Amino acid sequence: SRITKFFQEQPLEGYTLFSHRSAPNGFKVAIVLSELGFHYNTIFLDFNLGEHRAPEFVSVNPNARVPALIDHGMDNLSIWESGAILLHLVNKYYKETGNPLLWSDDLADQSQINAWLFFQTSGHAPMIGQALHFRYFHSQKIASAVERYTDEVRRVYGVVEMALAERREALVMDYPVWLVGDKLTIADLAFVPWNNVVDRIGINIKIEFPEVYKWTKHMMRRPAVIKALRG
Amino acid sequence: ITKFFQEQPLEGYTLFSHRSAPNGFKVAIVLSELGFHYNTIFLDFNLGEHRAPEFVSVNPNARVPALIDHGMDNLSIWESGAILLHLVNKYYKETGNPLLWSDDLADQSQINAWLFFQTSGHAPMIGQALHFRYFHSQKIASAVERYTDEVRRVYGVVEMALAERREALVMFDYPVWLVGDKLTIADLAFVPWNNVVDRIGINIKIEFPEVYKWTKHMMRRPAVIKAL
Ligand SMILES: N[C@@H](CCC(=O)N[C@@H](CSCc1ccc([N+](=O)[O-])cc1)C(=O)NCC(=O)O)C(=O)O
Ligand SMILES: N[C@@H](CCC(=O)N[C@@H](CSCc1ccc([N+](=O)[O-])cc1)C(=O)NCC(=O)O)C(=O)O
Repeated sequence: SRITKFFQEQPLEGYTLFSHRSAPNGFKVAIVLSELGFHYNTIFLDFNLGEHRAPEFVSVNPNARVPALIDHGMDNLSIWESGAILLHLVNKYYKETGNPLLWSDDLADQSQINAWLFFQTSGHAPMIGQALHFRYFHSQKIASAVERYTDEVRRVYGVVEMALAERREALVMDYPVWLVGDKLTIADLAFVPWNNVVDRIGINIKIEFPEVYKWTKHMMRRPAVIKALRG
Repeated sequence: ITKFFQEQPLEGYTLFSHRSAPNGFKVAIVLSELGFHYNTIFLDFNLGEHRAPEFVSVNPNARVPALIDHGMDNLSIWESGAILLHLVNKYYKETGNPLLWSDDLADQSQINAWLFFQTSGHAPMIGQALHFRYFHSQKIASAVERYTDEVRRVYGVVEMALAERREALVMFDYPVWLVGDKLTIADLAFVPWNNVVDRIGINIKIEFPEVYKWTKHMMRRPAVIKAL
């Protein structure tokens, strides 16, 4: 019913973010939302109560997962999939102000930003999730599965590390380094919520990925980021 | 390979893929539908070409597909999702026609939603399902069930979306699409993977009728046939 009444009286403006206090993809969206100055409220869904199975929610997000965002100012447009939401945001912020904050107005740069973005949503997140699953939630213990995904997650972090190290190397010919166009974009941010959980599968970023550590730290010091991870 | 790079083309595209990568063919399909002239370089994992230095420069993730937009000073683009967004975007900027795309930000977010859904929730699960059924060191039914079920849940979502679309259309043999009653990279991104799920015991024809029709319409497209 909680979800019901809300869809009975939705704000004519602003944004509503459906998330979960455990969903990194949710906090990922909160961060961007916060960095762009977008005012919004969060509705943490109780999966225990099966609220994510509520008809009103499946309408918003047919995949019945989080995050899902509602752009009220746009006739209550519903955007699901964190990657889709990030793009909708940087695009909307750009057409409105003329400044491609956390984005780019150059086609080539966007292709670069998207690459890291899809890589994060397609190869980073799913893997951390499969690792966590066998390590902690499977119906039985399967060391080989845990090792498969743990390795993979290490492999993907190696690509990011190597990339960051490469960017640093280039500028030499603890200064902050970024994935695309020497500027903070949604590319860098997408990884932040996750970097904070991989410890749970035995990965020690600070130690095994020095570049990723500095990187995450620079981002962890931004007001908007802190605000999001607290809300 | 090494040669190719020092003797790279001035215009067009070069698609690095693999005979078994649905991801790669997804790009070829879009490349074709958009009329972009391109050549494909199939990497044999045997010789470990995808591990080679020059390729990693194109794709740090050392995976296929990767794409070189020669007209843009050999711009390197990796991750099938990003490559698709790059193509529709470039096509639109050049002709002022959102083919397989859209000029409405609302429609774009929906297309992007289905696109991310396909690349982050469809392909990864199919791939895991394949691994545990055919290539894992040990045979484990629980792992296989985990992924086959999830893939079946994903299709259900799509099947439902399409069914709701057919529902509306009827107010009756016509094609139905995910977004804007028009074919887009959102519909196309599932095509190659659709033709692969049978390898994990899923019969689309019987289990997902609307997905069967939908797939059929795309499979009958000439641009699609060629690419494949
Ligand atoms: N591709 C979608 C994936 C969304 C997704 O995986 N959502 C998960 C939460 S993030 C996965 C996750 C949850 C918790 C942790 N953790 O460390 O505690 C890590 C990852 C969910 O809704 N789960 C509810 C359910 O199905 O029951 C996107 O990026 O938006
Ligand atoms: N998120 C990336 C994922 C790319 C990816 O997974 N690439 C795979 C090939 S498609 C994976 C695949 C192969 C075969 C089937 N099949 O059904 O036969 C399905 C999927 C690769 O390069 N693999 C190198 C390797 O083998 O190490 C993207 O969307 O582009």
